[PDB]
Amino acid sequence: VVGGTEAQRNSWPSQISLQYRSGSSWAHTCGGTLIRQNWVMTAAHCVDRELTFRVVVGEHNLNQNNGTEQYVGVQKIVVHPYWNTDDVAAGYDIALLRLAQSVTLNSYVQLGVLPRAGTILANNSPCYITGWGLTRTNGQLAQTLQQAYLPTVDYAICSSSSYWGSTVKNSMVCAGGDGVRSGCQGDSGGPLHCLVNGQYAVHGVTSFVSRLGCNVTRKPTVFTRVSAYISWINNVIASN
Ligand SMILES: [Ca+2]
Repeated sequence: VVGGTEAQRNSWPSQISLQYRSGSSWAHTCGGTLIRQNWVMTAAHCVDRELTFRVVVGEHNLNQNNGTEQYVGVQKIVVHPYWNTDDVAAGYDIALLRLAQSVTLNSYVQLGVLPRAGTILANNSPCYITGWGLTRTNGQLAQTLQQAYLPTVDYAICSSSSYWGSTVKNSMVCAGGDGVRSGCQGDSGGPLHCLVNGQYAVHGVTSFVSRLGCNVTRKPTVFTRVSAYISWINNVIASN
């Protein structure tokens, strides 16, 4: 997250870190949202590589013992069947991970609340992106979980020519674009939390930014629109 502030430890308890085994250690690669005690919602593109993955819940600082973490292997990966790795702009950047064990809920570990199916946010709705991704374009991952206030940019504006044009689909949510604050590599798969009727819900799964850089004016961060996938999500969890 570029232009973020450090999140309080208990603000976003559905945020997870998706990590892959790298030698004798584990490397953060993406965010995710805990949606059942044994299912995480993330981005399809985060799990294209043939890696060994684990999820960490109750995580705050990737580089130090927080006293709150639970580490769990990934037992099954269900990518949206329409996803195509060579075409992020087509959409469908969403995947569910069934965890090998059910995690224990507490102040640091809670299920993310999802929007009702089809819900579209009005332009300029208040949302926060969270994650441990790069804190600058071509920078380094965050140690501590970061948040950045990224108001939505509606489909009409976002798909206009000076924004993302044809690249953005109505199955996506755009947010930010101010040239200062944005997601960045390593935030993919994580939540966009938006305040609606007094309650935060996870409206986006972080998907992409500009090839030109993370924080680029009129290139808001782009997210898979969670509310486009409620039936798909329910179908997967019920069949698995
Ligand atoms: Ca930690």
